[PDB]
Amino acid sequence: IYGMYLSVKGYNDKQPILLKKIIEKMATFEIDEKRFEIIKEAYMRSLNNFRAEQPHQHAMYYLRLLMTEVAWTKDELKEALDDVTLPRLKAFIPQLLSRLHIEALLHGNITKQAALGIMQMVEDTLIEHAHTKPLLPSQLVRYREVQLPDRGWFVYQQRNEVHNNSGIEIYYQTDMQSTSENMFLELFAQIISEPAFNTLRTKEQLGYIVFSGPRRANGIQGLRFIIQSEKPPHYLESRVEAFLITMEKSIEDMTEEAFQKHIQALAIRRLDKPKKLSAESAKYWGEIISQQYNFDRDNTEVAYLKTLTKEDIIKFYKEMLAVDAPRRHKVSVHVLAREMDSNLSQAPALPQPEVIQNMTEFKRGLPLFPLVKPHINF
Amino acid sequence: IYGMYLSVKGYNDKQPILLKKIIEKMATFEIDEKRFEIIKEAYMRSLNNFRAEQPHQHAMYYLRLLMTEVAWTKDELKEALDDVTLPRLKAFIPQLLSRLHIEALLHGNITKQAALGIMQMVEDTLIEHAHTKPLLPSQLVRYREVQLPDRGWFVYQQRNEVHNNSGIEIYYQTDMQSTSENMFLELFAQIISEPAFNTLRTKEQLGYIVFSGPRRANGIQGLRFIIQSEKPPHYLESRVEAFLITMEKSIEDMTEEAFQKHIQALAIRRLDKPKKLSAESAKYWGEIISQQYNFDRDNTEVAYLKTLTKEDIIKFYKEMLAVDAPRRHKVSVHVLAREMDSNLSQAPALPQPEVIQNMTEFKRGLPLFPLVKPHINF
Repeated sequence: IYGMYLSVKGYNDKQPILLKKIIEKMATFEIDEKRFEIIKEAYMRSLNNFRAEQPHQHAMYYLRLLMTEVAWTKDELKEALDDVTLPRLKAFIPQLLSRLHIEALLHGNITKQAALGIMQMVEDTLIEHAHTKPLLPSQLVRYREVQLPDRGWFVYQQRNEVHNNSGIEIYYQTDMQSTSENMFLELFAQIISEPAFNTLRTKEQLGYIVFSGPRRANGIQGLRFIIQSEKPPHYLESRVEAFLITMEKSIEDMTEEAFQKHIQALAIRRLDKPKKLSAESAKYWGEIISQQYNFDRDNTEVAYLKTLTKEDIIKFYKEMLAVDAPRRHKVSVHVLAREMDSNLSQAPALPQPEVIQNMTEFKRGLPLFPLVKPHINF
Repeated sequence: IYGMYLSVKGYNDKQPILLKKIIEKMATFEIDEKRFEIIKEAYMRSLNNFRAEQPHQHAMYYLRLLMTEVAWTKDELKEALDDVTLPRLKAFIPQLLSRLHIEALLHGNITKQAALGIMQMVEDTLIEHAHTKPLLPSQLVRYREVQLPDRGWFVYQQRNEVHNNSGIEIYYQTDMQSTSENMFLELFAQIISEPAFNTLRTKEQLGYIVFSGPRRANGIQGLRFIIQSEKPPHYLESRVEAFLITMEKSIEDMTEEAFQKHIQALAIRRLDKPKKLSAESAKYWGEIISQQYNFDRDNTEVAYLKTLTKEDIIKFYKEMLAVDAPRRHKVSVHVLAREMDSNLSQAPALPQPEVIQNMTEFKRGLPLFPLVKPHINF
């Protein structure tokens, strides 16, 4: 959503050979229109075939559409796909390559001047065959995340026409990403990690797909639940809220050694060293595209993690996640089954949900979060 | 900054004649390149000649650049002006006219079907000569205002190379525009209206240009001071803050009939009916481009205004404007004179100001305000 992504992996022997045959082929493309309308026709069916995807996928798709400043829907794309002709496309490629900004990560069996030579070689090819010039720092803007209001609840509802199962995602937006907030969320997700699966699937049997954990997008985070079921999403709503009260009571009542047992677990899971080369490259690149550049993130935040106590988490819950928390930011996506209308702990009474009817007007009413400050000043 | 603005005024007799000779000339332009490089060369000097504008104008120019989500500077424009060639320009005009959204206000000696005929005539000309199609509702986005943090102070400083005087604007960002907040600000500005001129110019003689009043941009508002002087802006800073403590003490000590005398004044000033036709058209268009569509704004907010009392304003001051207010959002622009470095009431001790070094990184760190909800649902 910011341009193009190029990744080359493997033996470093003949990488400079393949890299050029990619770049100068990229800068000098000569479109075979026979192929063009075949690929396009495939793209047409590709966008149309999203109707047959899983209900729990439709939920994740809509939430990302809601919380992003700018995002085009599948319908809007295939609507504008008929407007895509060959001359308009080949008037676009040099226009795209006219002004670029390249941020690269070269990792492995290469020296410093080897890497500098690889990059300088890429530019000289684009500068020659595309006459590429640099972008302004002003034009390097990245999209932000929609900031939810305190004590609020929004519900976006659609219907999967193909699958006879329902889907739901419940995003509890917490705060901007920081060492304090991250380990607050990650530890809480660590503690509710097994009980979420045990309570919602093993015991209540809502559905085969039951997921719990942190959500991270555009520098902002929060706690999310994902369930695919045959029960209506509004019932899945209640059982999760009933489970969240079950969790908080399980925290106040667990031993300090039980709580510390969870801290060490999370620490071990996040200090686990990469085994493959690409495995290590992924983490660095993850700190680069997110533009936080926290390369020593794991050491810093695990050290902070071990300083947390029970009431540090409890206080975090009552403020950010509780059913009557002052800073509760909740948004839900309800994907209905193909044919749907409209022993247990008791779910709390929920506030009346604001129903999102139009996504564009939804975004306009709410503030946009800040962008996370880079760890290194340039 | 959102496209083009077309206004036709005068006798309604031969307006449809001129309007078409504008539109179809607009849709069918045939650039004389002789003229093109003359106009361009004039544009070159136009952008360069901003260096010789008044210091108080440079202040207003920078603040608008700071608080807007997207805004290109004079330097960035004339930098990209050399990249503007004739073929690139005539590849831009149909690209621009390819997809448009037209929102119009037709006011005066015309009937309903006369107005519908005027608009339908404009479209059929663009649809024919430019093949214009409609824009998506998703693409109708308008820029927001940078949201300042509580108890904060930012200072952007530059230097006017030509004028031997300094300039300063002090924006006290208050809140999003609403009936409550607007009349809070407008009444306070009404009360400090004369004393600002009397204290800062008549008595202290800081400069000939001394302005006070509300600032409105992108749906957000606040109180602003503008002073051109030969004193350094940091001294102008102190004298305004010293004046603001002088004002609050003047409010608590003024009679209820003195306060009510101010309410009626503001009411009379804002109930004043337009005398000219274009004068009335301006207000409607002002509610249209701002997309609040509050056509009955004056009656609603004056009625609310008369319900306000002294402590309604005092409480507003201590919360939003006071030197130690919890929700003080302050940003200052300091334009230095050509040659500058780095009996009175006593100015309060000011917090240490965060100096904006780069505007792009300034905006990224702060949230973006919501967009004001339209008074009418479509």
